[PDB]
Amino acid sequence: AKDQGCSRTCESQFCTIAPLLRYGKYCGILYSGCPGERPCDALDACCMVHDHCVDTHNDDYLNTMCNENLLSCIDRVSGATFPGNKCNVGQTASVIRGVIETAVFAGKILHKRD
Ligand SMILES: CCCCCCCC(=O)O
Ligand SMILES: [Ca+2]
Repeated sequence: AKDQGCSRTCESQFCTIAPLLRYGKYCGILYSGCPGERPCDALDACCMVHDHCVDTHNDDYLNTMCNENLLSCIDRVSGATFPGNKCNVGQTASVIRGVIETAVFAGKILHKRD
């Protein structure tokens, strides 16, 4: 279904462990918000856009637009975070940023071949 297997809660788990990170309703691998769910802060909103971008490009998590847009978004994150956020915004963003940089390169390499 569409409204099953998704988050409606602002999480802040494994803040610095990339494969297990869950932040807001959207930030994390194979972790996303239910349709219509407002993101929890600016960083969560960046992830919301990214998750849908991948979804609408044949689940291509190496789509370079999706990933480059995420980096742009991450770099411009500001304002209040959600109450009860056990993570550090800047720290978590840097962890996401590191992984996405690698995704951008991986995407570029595989598309320079085709
Ligand atoms: C730190 C792992 C990277 C998480 C995937 C990118 C953010 C998202 O849109 O969920
Ligand atoms: Ca996600």
